[PDB]
Formats: sequence, structure tokens, C-alpha cells
Amino acid sequence: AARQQFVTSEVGRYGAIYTQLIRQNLLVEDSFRGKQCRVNLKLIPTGTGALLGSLTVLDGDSRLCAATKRAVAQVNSFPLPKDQPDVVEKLKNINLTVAPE
Repeated sequence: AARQQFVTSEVGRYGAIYTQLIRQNLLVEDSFRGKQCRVNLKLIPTGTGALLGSLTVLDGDSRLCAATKRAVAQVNSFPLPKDQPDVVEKLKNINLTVAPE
């Protein structure tokens, strides 16, 4: 695991538990790609997964930040693979940030 850099592989899970629950409400994709967007989820803890406490839009092409926001306001809960009060405090405050590559 090496422990010097591997947080870059954990962020590929930690923020994915949110983004994968969002896009599974609105399976659109084609108007979410090709442009860019950056928004920010701040969740509260709960026994089935985190819950929407606040959503900050920072920028994007409006067709994504308006759509995600409505999904995050209606999701059941975001299931995290961990359970430690150290890392429960990291996954609760993500930025969903997307662009071409």
C-alpha cells in the first residue's frame, strides 16, 4: 500500500460513493461530459450512509450543477465502505469536479 500517495486511490472510492448514487438517479451522461463542472457536497453522518446537509455549487455548465443538486436533495443515503470516526470526517466533505480528458 506504500502510504505516501495512496490517498489518490482512496479518493477514487470516497467521492465515487456519492457520484455513483447521483448519476443513478439521472442516467443522462452526454450533457454531463464534454463540458466541465465543480460542486461540493457536505454530508452529515447516519447509520446507512451519509445524508445531504449542504450543497455548494462552485462552477459548471448549468445542465449538470442543477441536475446533481436535485438528485443529492432526494437520495436515500451514501454508503461508505469504512466505519472509523477519523475517515467518516473525510468522505462527508467532497468536491465533485469533472472535465474532458
